[PDB]
Amino acid sequence: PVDFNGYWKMLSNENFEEYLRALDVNVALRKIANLLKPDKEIVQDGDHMIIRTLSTFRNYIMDFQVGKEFEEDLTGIDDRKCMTTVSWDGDKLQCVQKGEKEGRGWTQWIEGDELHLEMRAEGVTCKQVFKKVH
Repeated sequence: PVDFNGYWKMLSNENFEEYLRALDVNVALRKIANLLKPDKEIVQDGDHMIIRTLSTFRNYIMDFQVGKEFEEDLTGIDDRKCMTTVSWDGDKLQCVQKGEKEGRGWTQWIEGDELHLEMRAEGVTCKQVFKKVH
């Protein structure tokens, strides 16, 4: 298999400031948030997946369940609740952030050694290419 379990370093980061502006978060958040770049790390035992991100600035840790509906509560980032479903179309991953907005949701996929993810929010598609450093 492809076993998502990996170490993904951040190479790029596009339209990330407008993405925070689009989600209407605070100015102090965007001041600190830009100069930073979090290193992602994926862990998956089987039908349980834990998405670990490690920054000394507010740990962004998420847990998930594949094929089973997910719910989420945020109080530090654009404090919204959405209904999210993580599934496997084929050999990729997708998430439908079912809530407000016209364009909410992320798209995942693997291009061998690099991720080609896309993140939208109110119509602003930002992208972040990572480099699997396994």
